[PDB]
Amino acid sequence: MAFLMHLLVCVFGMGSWVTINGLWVELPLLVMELPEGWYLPSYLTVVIQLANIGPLLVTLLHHFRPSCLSEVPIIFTLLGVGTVTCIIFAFLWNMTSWVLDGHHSIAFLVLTFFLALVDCTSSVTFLPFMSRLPTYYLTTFFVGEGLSGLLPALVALAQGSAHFSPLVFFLLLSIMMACCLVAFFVLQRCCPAHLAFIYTLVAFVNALTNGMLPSVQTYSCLSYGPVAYHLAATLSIVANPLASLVSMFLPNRSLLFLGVLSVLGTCFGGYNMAMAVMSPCPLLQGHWGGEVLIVASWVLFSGCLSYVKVMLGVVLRDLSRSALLWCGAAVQLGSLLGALLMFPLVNVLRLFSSADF
Ligand SMILES: Cc1cc2nc3c(=O)[nH]c(=O)nc-3n(C[C@H](O)[C@H](O)[C@H](O)CO)c2cc1C
Repeated sequence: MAFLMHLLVCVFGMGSWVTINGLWVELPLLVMELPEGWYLPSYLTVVIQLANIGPLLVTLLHHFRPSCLSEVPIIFTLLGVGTVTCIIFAFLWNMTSWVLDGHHSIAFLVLTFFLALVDCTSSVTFLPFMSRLPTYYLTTFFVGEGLSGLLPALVALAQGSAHFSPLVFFLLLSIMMACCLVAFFVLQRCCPAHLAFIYTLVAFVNALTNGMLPSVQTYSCLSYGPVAYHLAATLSIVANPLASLVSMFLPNRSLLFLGVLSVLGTCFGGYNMAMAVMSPCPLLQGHWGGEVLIVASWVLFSGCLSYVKVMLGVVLRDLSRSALLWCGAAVQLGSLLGALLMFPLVNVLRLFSSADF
């Protein structure tokens, strides 16, 4: 039974980022009933990226006293905390407290901090678990990783703003996390600059697609109405798996081609930001072609950058494994820098404008 190992490894690597993805795909309904509104992603990004205090601490504790380190209790802790945090988030998302002379969503923020801590720690505690398993089972891990975002997107596309309250969606999230919990129980029972270029490009691309452009998605997309934001978020989440699949069938390791596709994706990202900086009325506002243009632009941006990410990953993996470690390091540093750079632009100076429907 080598292939049952592959199915388990897929469904186990799937849950590595499924809670944050479910949250961000349900977000087109969580806004508009909370006090924050269009500012919420701007915090939700900096919070998720400050939650990188997790992997730093796990590495510190691995370096200080590796003897006490035990991996399976760590991962069971992570998965159980994920499940309970989802069951709680089902009930405590819309609760609002009166603090600091104003309404604020403290429960939402701290529970997002906990979910982001769990998923950020999974990133660094899930790879050295596959080092002891067979090497022939290492790839279907990546299939599960890629498809981490497909099923919440499909539940949302059946939901469709509603059809059923976010409570049932979050309970489904809890059930999926419970299934990942069950599955994990069985696994243990010339010039030097040529490399620096790839690290810098991964940092840049992840800063663009994790911290910067997600931080202003409301101003960019929601101006065309609710359905524009609905489809844009859901299909931008579906478009990363299929980008990975097309990468797996038709791969290219040449640096120039991946760089040029990066430039094309960055031009699409500039078009994504240019409409945000022009709310409440961007070009072709309240027009048929406008919504399809913005949805297609988000889909193409996300796809052409996810493909580049996966192919840089294949290059790095065929070089060595310290490559993958530093890949994770650069991904996290770039995401952090992007969120920190876009925070004082959006929030203090208030360059971006809101709208009424
Ligand atoms: C707001 C947000 C931030 C994310 N940040 C990261 C991240 O820092 N690192 C990561 O690997 N995936 C991140 N992801 C998820 C990533 O786009 C997708 O789940 C990939 O499947 C990750 O392997 C993030 C997703 C969202 C919605």
